[PDB]
Amino acid sequence: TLNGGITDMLTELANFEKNVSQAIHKYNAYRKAASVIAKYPHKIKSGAEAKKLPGVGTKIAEKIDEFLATGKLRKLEKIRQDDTSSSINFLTRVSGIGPSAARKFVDEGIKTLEDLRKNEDKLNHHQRIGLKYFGDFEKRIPREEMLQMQDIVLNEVKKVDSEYIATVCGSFRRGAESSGDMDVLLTHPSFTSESKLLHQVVEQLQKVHFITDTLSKGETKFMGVCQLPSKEKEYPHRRIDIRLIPKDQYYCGVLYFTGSDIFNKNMRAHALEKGFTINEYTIRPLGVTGVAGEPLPVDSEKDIFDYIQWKYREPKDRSE
DNA sequence: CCGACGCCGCATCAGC
DNA sequence: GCTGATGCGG
DNA sequence: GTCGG
Ligand code: NA
Repeated sequence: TLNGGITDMLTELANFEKNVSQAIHKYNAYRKAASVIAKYPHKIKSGAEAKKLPGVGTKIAEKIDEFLATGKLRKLEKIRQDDTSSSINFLTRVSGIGPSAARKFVDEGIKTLEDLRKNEDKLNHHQRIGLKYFGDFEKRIPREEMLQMQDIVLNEVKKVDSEYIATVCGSFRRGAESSGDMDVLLTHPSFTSESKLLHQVVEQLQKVHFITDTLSKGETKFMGVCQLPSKEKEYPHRRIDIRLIPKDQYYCGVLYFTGSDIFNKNMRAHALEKGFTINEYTIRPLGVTGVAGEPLPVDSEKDIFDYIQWKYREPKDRSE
């Protein structure tokens, strides 16, 4: 892209803030700067030019000046070569190893996947699965495979109980040509906010050998691993989440987990101006002093659009 | 100057 | 044994 | 690190 040197620099800085410095708000600051620069339709000539963008401040402008003048950043060159920092940063690519775990491992001399393989007893269940599928989890999922995955999920859900409703959300629902994982939202008329269901669906997908491993599982959220059946070479293992949501909150949930994140904030902003508060679960009216009323009945995504006097937006048009 | 920056389900640890 | 905190993912 | 009350 037009400013890929800069945006790669900022993303690498973001990762070290999150994984080594444990400074999550600086991680997000660098990511926001990388995003606003990525959308800038000109090749940046100076830090001052970039500082005019929201999310780029004095320090990032200085780094851009150093990068444009010299082609590198001294601080990033240094931490790249740092054995301890580079190893901590790397180990967080294992699902289940966060900044805390990565630091503890490197402190005791465990720095590579091979060290992890030699030290299984030090890994919890999630981390063992993350190590097992390290390469597969970093591959993207082509839309054609997402469609084949959706076929299986919708068929098996309906087989368990034809009154379930299931919706694959995420960027797939907005029409993306590839995905990072699969996000399934599930509800059933017997399950309301006022009124088992998840277990039966997980069990059925395990019985037909679609779900292969479980990272976590409770009464309303499943996180695990699945794999399309092989004809041929085998398909990569993929991350799949399944969320059970009360029926009266289902379409707020589908809206939220379809996104995009940008579209979500724009819709929430607009709802506020019309006197409503929308979150993942509900839409509620706000009184004249800002007191939220009871959740309003929502029986489709369009009900939410109708409340705030927006024309219905198709998922494919929810990029912003 | 200084606090916000999203929040929650699940696994697991720290502590009683 | 239970309760609450933390880590983690997203 | 950046923004803004
Ligand atoms: Na700044």
